Amino acid sequence: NKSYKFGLLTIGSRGDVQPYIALGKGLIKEGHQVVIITHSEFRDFVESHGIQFEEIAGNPVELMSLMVENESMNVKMLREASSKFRGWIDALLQTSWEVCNRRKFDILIESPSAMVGIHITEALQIPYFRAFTMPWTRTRAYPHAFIVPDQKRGGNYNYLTHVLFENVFWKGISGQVNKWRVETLGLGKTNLFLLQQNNVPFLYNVSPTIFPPSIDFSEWVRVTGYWFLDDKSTFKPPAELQEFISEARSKGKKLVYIGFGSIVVSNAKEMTEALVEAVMEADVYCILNKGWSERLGKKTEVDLPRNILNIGNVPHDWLFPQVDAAVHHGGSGTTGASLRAGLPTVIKPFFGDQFFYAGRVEDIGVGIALKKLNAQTLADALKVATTNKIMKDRAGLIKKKISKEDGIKTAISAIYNELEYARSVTLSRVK
Amino acid sequence: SYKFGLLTIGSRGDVQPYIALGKGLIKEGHQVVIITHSEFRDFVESHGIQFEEIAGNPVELMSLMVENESMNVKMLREASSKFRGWIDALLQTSWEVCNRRKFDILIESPSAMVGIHITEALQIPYFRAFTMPWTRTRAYPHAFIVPDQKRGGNYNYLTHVLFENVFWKGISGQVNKWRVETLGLGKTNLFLLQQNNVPFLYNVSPTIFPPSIDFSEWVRVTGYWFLDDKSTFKPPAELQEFISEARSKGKKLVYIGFGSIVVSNAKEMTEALVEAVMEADVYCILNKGWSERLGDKAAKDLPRNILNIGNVPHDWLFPQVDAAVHHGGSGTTGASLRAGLPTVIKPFFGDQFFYAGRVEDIGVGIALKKLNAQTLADALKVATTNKIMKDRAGLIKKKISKEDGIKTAISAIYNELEYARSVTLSRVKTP
Ligand SMILES: O=c1ccn([C@@H]2O[C@H](COP(=O)(O)OP(=O)(O)O[C@H]3O[C@H](CO)[C@@H](O)[C@H](O)[C@H]3O)[C@@H](O)[C@H]2O)c(=O)[nH]1
Ligand SMILES: O=c1ccn([C@@H]2O[C@H](COP(=O)(O)OP(=O)(O)O[C@H]3O[C@H](CO)[C@@H](O)[C@H](O)[C@H]3O)[C@@H](O)[C@H]2O)c(=O)[nH]1
Repeated sequence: NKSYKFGLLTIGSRGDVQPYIALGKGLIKEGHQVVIITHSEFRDFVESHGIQFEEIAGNPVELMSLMVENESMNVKMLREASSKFRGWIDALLQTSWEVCNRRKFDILIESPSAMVGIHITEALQIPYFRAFTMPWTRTRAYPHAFIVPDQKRGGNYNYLTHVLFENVFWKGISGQVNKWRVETLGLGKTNLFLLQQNNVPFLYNVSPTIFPPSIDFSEWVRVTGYWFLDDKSTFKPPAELQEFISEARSKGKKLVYIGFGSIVVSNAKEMTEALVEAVMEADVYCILNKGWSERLGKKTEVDLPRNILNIGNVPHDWLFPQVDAAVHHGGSGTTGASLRAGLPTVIKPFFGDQFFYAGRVEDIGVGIALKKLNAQTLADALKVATTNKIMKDRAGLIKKKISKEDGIKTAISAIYNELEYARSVTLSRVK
Repeated sequence: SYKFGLLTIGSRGDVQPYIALGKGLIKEGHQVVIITHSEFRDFVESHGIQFEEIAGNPVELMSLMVENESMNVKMLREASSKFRGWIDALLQTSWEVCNRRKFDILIESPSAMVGIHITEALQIPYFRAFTMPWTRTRAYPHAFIVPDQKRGGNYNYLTHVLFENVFWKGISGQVNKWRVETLGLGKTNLFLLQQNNVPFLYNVSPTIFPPSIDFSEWVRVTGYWFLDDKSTFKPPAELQEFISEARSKGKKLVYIGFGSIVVSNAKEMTEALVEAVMEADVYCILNKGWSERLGDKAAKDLPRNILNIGNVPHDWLFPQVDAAVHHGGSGTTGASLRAGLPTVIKPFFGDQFFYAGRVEDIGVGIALKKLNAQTLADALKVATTNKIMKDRAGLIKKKISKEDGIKTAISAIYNELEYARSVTLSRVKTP
């Protein structure tokens, strides 16, 4: 409608930040001003795409670091973890308020894992939107992203996981948040009843093919489509990668990507050896994007054969159309990239919403959820994913449906259509 | 001579071990009352133990958790109100019993919630007893927060801290009202309760649940408390003929029974079991308890090699079969391990996931992730023919048979009694 200053706020990893870059670029092209508010590590990434950056604390790697490496006695580790956690929350609260209160955004869009947005927008009296890539609103259709059961349960169970999560999350931070609300933001104390979080317009930046809206979604909870960044333009592929791909094809071998993102594992070399053995057993060429290790870190430890190339990060929109299947961790964005390219997809989930997407790929018939990762289960899965016609057709159909979605345009329309509602929701919390 | 109150809520598996312990205490010259739901009166009294009724039967809550598609804001209000009424009835009935009976010592399953408060009001020694991981430790995750696959010790420890906080804060409003209005105490919180001080009896074998070096000296893994009903059981003719037929035909004989569960499609599950049993070419004693709603199909159709029987005492039946497939309930797992059976576990809820992993880890059985005709057929083949697994099951039988859980628990009670008194008094208001 007219030129607004957006603040787009998120914490987490690349997959929390990249969709906001895509949305930010789209908003800039609609005439608006955009600041992405996230961790220092992502400044160059954000600025390389023409978006303004502001730093906040709240980097979850800091918390993961204490769960892996702290090896003091039990109660000491717990005290040290609680204190680090409390200090990390405090820094997130204080840095996010300092940015927002200085910049005077017209509109704030936030991932709700960042916690601060509903309070900050109340203090500044501005429209507020949530956006996220995993189930996070009350519904019977899907369990909460962090409480996915081993196998599907009924709708009341799913609904109750959301109620439990919202209560655990709030009550875990409510002491610190209410102190900050009172001492710093100038507000009164709040609780779940006053926050009415389920009133806030919510943008699920995922395809409705994988995450269809549920019969019980509110009107302002919208599944927009993935917010794809499109980095194939400007990517200059290194020679080794081009030669490897051409060699696979010249030799008539199937070509697979394997990559589990960043993870910490018990035995790095054993995992690598099981992947190598699996790739040898299934007669395949493998583009490997290793990010596992015993400590946070330093990639390839053992002698890899001719049919395996350890490459860094390569933009998936360039690579995925050229391979026959992909094996990955089921991260929301990575799943979007494999589905967008019509790849049969093997997922080995490790944490959180990866379990959600692993089940969804199996349910939609486009891939296989690995329970156990070893040389045999992966070799079987690689055989099915590179030869099963039904699965390839289902992956093709999903590719077709995703190509007709335009998640960014849908999300921007949703913002314009919901702006006045979003303002009204904020103002209802003002006393 | 002491007057023991043994207090528990839940199902038969929560009550049966206390019967066994109660009989042992009576033979040591003590008095025993078991305090649980009306449904178990006949069971308790048939074994010569005194019974007192309390409310708090989790079946009442299961209704709302396990219905399909009712959940929404209004249903959640009705569910909260029902939950609050259920808690209140448990609180009031348990206080009425304990305050009238004046036990010298209370031993409680901590899922019952009330014991730590009641013993503080009456100033008596308090013990906990339970059959799944419930004390802070790095060695095991909390029973209700078992990860998909093993994580590190810091992760395990933190699941216990999270669980303790969630459980307490879920009930603390109502418990504190009752503490003040009814018990005559002040309000409390997790910090004041110091729950990890309380002497704790894990009534499970240390072969399946070995103590960790980080277990406090008052946390004891005693061995299972077995009831032993084989000598009174008169097998019906159909069962005898079936057992004799399996053996005369040289077929392996398996028990399959998942207890009481609510599933999405009852007939499909039954058909997958039938197909699996045919493929493995075994004879199956089936104890069906699954249905689409809590209303009763122990009935089902079945071929000659499958016999639907009711409940049969497992200490009679498990010695007569070659393997067992079950849900991994703590008591049922103890019965299959005690009998030296290779054990297939398909977990559904809670601590079943803990025991499923433990049987796989000690090499006596297989954990099913997915239950279908193929996974079960493969598992039934391994469980009835793998020599290594049968040997390992025999060795575990030997280790269990050398434990005397009852005698160990009674000694632990006498050895920790003064400490148990002291822990209660530290919570008590100094006059
Ligand atoms: O070599 C690479 C690696 C990644 N990507 C892209 O980068 C994004 C990664 O997204 P995602 O898989 O969502 O991010 P991760 O940071 O890898 O995953 C974490 O963050 C996600 C969003 O919070 C969660 O879904 C995951 O469970 C969590 O592990 C996607 O667009 C990928 O296609 C590439 O183009 N090339
Ligand atoms: O036909 C039968 C059925 C049961 N039993 C015995 O009854 C007890 C049942 O114990 P358990 O499996 O502990 O009880 P359930 O009530 O089936 O299981 C619930 O309660 C347990 C203890 O709280 C939890 O470990 C389980 O996860 C939960 O499902 C065991 O000793 C069995 O051997 C028999 O002898 N014959």
